Amino acid sequence: SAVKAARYGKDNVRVYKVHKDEKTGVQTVYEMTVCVLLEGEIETSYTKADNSVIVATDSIKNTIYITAKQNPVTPPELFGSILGTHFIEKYNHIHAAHVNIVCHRWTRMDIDGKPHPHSFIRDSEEKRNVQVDVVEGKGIDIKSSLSGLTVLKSTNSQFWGFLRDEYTTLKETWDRILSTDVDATWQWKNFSGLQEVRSHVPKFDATWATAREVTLKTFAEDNSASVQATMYKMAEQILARQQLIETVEYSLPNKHYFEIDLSWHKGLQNTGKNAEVFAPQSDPNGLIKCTVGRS
Amino acid sequence: SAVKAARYGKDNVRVYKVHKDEKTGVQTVYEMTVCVLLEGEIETSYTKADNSVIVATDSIKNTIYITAKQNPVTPPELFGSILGTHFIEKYNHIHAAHVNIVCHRWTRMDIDGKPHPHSFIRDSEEKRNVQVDVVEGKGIDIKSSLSGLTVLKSTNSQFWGFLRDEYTTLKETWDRILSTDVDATWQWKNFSGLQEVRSHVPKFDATWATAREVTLKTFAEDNSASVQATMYKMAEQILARQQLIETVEYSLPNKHYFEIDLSWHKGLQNTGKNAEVFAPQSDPNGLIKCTVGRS
Amino acid sequence: SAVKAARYGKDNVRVYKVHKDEKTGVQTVYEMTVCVLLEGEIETSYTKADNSVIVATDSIKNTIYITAKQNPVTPPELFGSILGTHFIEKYNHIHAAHVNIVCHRWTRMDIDGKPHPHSFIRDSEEKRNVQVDVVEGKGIDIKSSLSGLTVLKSTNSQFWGFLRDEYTTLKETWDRILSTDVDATWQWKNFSGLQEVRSHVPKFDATWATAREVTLKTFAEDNSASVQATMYKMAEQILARQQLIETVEYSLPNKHYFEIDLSWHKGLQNTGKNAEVFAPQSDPNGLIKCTVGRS
Amino acid sequence: SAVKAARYGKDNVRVYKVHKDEKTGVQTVYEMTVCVLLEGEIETSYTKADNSVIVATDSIKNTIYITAKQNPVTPPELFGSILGTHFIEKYNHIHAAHVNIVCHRWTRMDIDGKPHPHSFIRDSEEKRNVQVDVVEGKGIDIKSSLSGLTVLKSTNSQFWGFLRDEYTTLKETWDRILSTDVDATWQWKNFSGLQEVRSHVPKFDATWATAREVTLKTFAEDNSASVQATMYKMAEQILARQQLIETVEYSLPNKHYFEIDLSWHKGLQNTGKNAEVFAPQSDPNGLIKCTVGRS
Ligand SMILES: O=c1[nH]c(=O)c2nn[nH]c2[nH]1
Ligand SMILES: O=c1[nH]c(=O)c2nn[nH]c2[nH]1
Ligand SMILES: O=c1[nH]c(=O)c2nn[nH]c2[nH]1
Ligand SMILES: O=c1[nH]c(=O)c2nn[nH]c2[nH]1
Ligand code: NA
Ligand code: NA
Ligand code: NA
Ligand code: NA
Repeated sequence: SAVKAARYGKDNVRVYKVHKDEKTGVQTVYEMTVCVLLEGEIETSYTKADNSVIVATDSIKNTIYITAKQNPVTPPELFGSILGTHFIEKYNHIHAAHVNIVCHRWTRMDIDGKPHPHSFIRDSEEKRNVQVDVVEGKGIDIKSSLSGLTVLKSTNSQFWGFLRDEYTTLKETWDRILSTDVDATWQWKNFSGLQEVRSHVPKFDATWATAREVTLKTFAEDNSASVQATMYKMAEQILARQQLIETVEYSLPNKHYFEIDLSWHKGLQNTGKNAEVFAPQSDPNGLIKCTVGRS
Repeated sequence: SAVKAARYGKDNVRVYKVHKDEKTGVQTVYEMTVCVLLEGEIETSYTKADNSVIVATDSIKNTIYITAKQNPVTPPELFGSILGTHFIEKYNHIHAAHVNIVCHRWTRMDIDGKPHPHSFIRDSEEKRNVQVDVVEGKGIDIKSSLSGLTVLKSTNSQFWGFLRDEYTTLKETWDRILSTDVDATWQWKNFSGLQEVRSHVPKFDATWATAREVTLKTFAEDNSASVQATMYKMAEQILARQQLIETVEYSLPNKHYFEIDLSWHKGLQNTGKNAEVFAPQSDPNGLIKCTVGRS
Repeated sequence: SAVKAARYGKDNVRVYKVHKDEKTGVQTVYEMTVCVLLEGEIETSYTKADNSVIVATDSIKNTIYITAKQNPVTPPELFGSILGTHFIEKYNHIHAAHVNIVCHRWTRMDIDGKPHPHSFIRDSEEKRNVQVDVVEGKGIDIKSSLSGLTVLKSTNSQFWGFLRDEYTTLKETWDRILSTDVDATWQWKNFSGLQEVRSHVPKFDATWATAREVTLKTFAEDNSASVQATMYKMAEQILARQQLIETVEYSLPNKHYFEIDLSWHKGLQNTGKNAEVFAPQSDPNGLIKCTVGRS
Repeated sequence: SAVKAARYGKDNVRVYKVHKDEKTGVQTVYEMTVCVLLEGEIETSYTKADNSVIVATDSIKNTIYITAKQNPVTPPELFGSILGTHFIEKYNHIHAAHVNIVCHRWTRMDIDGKPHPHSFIRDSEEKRNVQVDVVEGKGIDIKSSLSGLTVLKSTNSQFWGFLRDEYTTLKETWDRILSTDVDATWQWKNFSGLQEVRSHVPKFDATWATAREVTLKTFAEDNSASVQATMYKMAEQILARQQLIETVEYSLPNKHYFEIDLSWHKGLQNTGKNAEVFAPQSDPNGLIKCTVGRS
């Protein structure tokens, strides 16, 4: 037998950092969960019980805290690139670092219509994520994403003209509820190293904001022919607005809300144009994915 | 042996309702999860296999949908009271109904600075809940609550002057992070029946909004001596602003963020006044509760 | 305003303990999650910011570890009683301690048909729990429970003869699937203090085992007329077998498995006697509860 | 812009099937959660709102139930292959089907030392899974796995001789607790189609059982030098026992249990050889992975 692939590291490292503006008194908080996995010439730890090649996962944890202490933690694309680069430069036998970061929302509170200097609210479980792969000699590959954005529209969604055969019971519809949890990922062109990532720093926050805005606007405004058609329109616009993105991927559950026929009860009318009360379905769910790239 | 207490019903009934303004075209959605448990002269279903006394839990489910079709679902205090009253009036042998409702947030989207007619976002997992107990001959008892409101302040929290003995290792502090998930419940004076609940309908939304606002403002502005002291100030203000509330209960986890001593690494200073990077602790957590009533 | 009720303490304290038999080399592990909440003359911490009355929740955490170090942790009824008694005896102004313990399964592995000295498996998420309330001058009240025991029988369950009215659509049935997650609690007669709890130590494990066995046997063997009727038979037997129990409470979800009519597809027969494939329903669910005591 | 990749289908389809032996009266239940995603010439549904190419996800759901009605559902490797093959044969424009199945445990109850004909228990959340990719013209690729197997050993684990530098604080140890949740996947050689999968049917259950047994025995018996070294021994043995497996992958969290120094309290000794009470850590956790193949 032989080791074909191996990676190891520390997962679920929770980190909080505060920045204190000494002039204005304003404080800003960041909280993240970080995973770092390393690859390299480490096969002998598996095959010969040779621990000399192992950077202990506990040391990886320490490194994450030290790196957060000494560097900015935002945008997460930059922090992940610094962290990944550290490992491949520091350790001769480590040749790739894989860094995943999940950013948790801490939104500044408005009290009496003014922004509070040091109090925050978690407004929603929506996350901003990054995956950074730093590979010695092959640069830095960054995938950025948003996830956990849950939306619903109560009309202006249709689904008709699909294939009908002996397996089909679904009725065509010209008016339905559409609800989904949005997972959207944009993949950056490969960067040659940390200098290049630093040169593009302002684009990271701006592109996240654009991706979010395009998603929300398109969802709200599209008279949707299907999840497939609407998601394609989103990806198209993101690619048009940021030339440094190579691909955009969307993965969307279709969370069903079923009509409830109440006509058995005193002829109560609750279907089609008369539908007011629906039963949200926890499962099953449609799952629709697409990756869109440049011509 | 004897049946000392018994209740039964349907849990986790998900309900969505849409309202369509025909004039303006604006649509408004409500989504809830409902539980209804009944009590009454039902002992023989347990002791003698006498199903004749059982209103099937499936029928309870149907009733919830029918009641939602025929009545407003907001404020949830009113809907729960209508639903509970139904069971005790319809069935001679049922003498109490216990209705729990969890309201899920669907917040209207703003697209280009204007409110969208039919698109919504789940902004946070914060819930608005009610527990309504309708007891034949004893009226309607309503407890209203908010839960899942997660906040953090990065300074202006202290904790010193606590009991120190041979079990104590905790250092006194004059500056710490305070973070919690807020669960707050206000209990209404008993209502004589549905007419009285209807007469107070405008107070329900207003008091929820007041409870939320008082919680957020007090948390943000109090130079907190302890969780205990800050939560008491919240409850005091709510009771002052709504005379129809008898008690306010808060249950608050104290979610710890620990300093990380990095001095072992090149004398790096990250504690006390120099603390910038902290480790959020998933467990254990403080749990602090208080019920405040009138003198 | 006045403090009507208050309690505070530490939740989610995870504890592991190992016992090493020096003779045989056999090791036995216990893992628990513990919550301790205290009550007493602590109102001024809420109303006057007087921290002098507060035993810090961090000290409560330390106490749990120290108590585990110096005492047996099994049966959990004994450990909880020792822990609760500690607080009311040590601190003059603390008059009640509320201890909840959840015991996690670590079952000794059998390797090649022999019990391994030091390797364990988590066989199921079933828990054994205790709630111990130690109240100064009123003794020790103990509720013991099992929870998270999930069972299914594929036949020998019926449900017919229930009330039918204009809200009813459910068909009567003489053969259905019955599946539930069992939560069963037995409440001990009040104990005068720790000496009395110690005198009954062997009864705690034995009664847990009896409760489990009675639950499983009755579920498997009863030709069930309803969840109500079957659960009553369980509680009756437990009370008969242990005179020191005052009440038994069961809380049982009815997890529905629905027939799927496939007759629309080539006349495929999959209902009634021909039912083979079913759709488990995640929600809603029946919820049936009963508390049974002595005549 | 262009569609670079696309797949869509139905996730979280819960299925139960019962088999009734008419002779013996014995019933056997299977419960699974199924996901089917399709690929093919479906780009126009995204780019041109052309729904004519879409097999509705609701029809995919129907197909899963119909296929379960007409075929055995065990071993899951066979069921997944039948289900995937169906889609590529039935629909000319669909060229790949991706089927994921999670099998849930329903273990026959023993009542009074005999196997019950129709009552079952969920003994643990351990799952048996399959991923089947059926690609037109390229055969059937099957990955089988077990997951959610949680184990702990209280001694006979060591970790010393790892790299030490200015980032290292971890002490070497010759005796520690080792606990993990096992995720193990074995990948079968490519099969040419359903006939070939059918010819190997007996190997699927046998290899699952072997993988499980090897995992448990090796974990219990290895005087472990590291997670890396122990997991390699497991994978080596599985590959040796089943020639039709090409690779074995393990992904193992290292769930830490920390010593608690209690010496601050009356010189209490609870570290090194005197360690009895430990604090399980919910996070962070080590994560160690390896893929082992043939020389
Ligand atoms: O078994 C281990 N492997 C590792 O890589 C490691 N790192 N810290 N502790 C560890 N234990
Ligand atoms: O066992 C049951 N008890 C009930 O109360 C009920 N209601 N619907 N189905 C049911 N099954
Ligand atoms: O606000 C606090 N209240 C408490 O009771 C406590 N105990 N430890 N830390 C604490 N912080
Ligand atoms: O938008 C949709 N896309 C689909 O592929 C589908 N299938 N059923 N319903 C559907 N809705
Ligand atoms: Na390197
Ligand atoms: Na009545
Ligand atoms: Na006392
Ligand atoms: Na095909």
